[PDB]
Amino acid sequence: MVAPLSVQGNKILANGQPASFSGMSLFWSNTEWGGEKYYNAQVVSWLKSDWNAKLVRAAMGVEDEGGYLTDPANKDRVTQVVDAAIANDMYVIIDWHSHNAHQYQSQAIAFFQEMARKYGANNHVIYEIYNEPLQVSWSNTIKPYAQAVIAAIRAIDPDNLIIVGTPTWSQDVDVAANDPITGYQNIAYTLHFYAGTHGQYLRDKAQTALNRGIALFVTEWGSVNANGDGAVANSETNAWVSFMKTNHISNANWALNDKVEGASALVPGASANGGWVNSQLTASGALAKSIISGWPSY
Repeated sequence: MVAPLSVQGNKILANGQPASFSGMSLFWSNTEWGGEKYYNAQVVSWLKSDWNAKLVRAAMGVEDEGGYLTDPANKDRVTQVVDAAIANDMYVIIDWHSHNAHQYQSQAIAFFQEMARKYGANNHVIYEIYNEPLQVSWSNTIKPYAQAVIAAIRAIDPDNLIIVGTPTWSQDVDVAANDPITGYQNIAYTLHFYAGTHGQYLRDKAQTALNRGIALFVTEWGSVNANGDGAVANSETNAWVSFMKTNHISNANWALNDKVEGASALVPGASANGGWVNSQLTASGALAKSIISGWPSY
């Protein structure tokens, strides 16, 4: 049984102590976007057995073409991954993979209510309600949306973590920390980085947020450039890894996918059902597996 997770100040706790978990993000769930083939039980069990992953993220597209708003089959793919995470005793992040979620509050509420009713009794579930807000106000745009969605989840699932996206593609955790979400337990805040583009400047905003007493979760990170492509930046990735290990920050690498781009963990044609030998991982994938499998035990 995975531990129920909670927040106290800047820490996510398991069994009364800071704990952190490392794994992979799936790519966009969207129909015809390629990554959908990896949303299955075999992939989830392989990530556990071969990568020693403790976490998987289901990245459910929303207003993007082929996403949940126009194609509900996206949610069936999410369900497959959630069921498989629970069966494999892995945490699972249910991600509303939107850039504009404040426009779709009632849809988000209805979706997270269903997810909470069905899955809320499990320790495994982590709700991520707003992937990557753009250059929009924390106080006036994101936080009202978050308050409403959190109220709806908490009425059903009083405990399990809810992770809230932050301004500028989930960079401005320092801004969120000056106006945190109150009145509900076990709320944390999203930080996203790509080590080819982001370094100490972004680490400093993260440190500021931590010092101001909010907890961070890296629901998405890449070893490559911020556009999802380019060379693996080994040195800067190791810097980010140390930062996350020091501060007990959970992390999901982008992405378990076979598209030709730097962020893909897999070569094109890597099997939809797992079993990948090392020579079928990309430089990004091999580094991701190394970080995940070497993540602290707790």
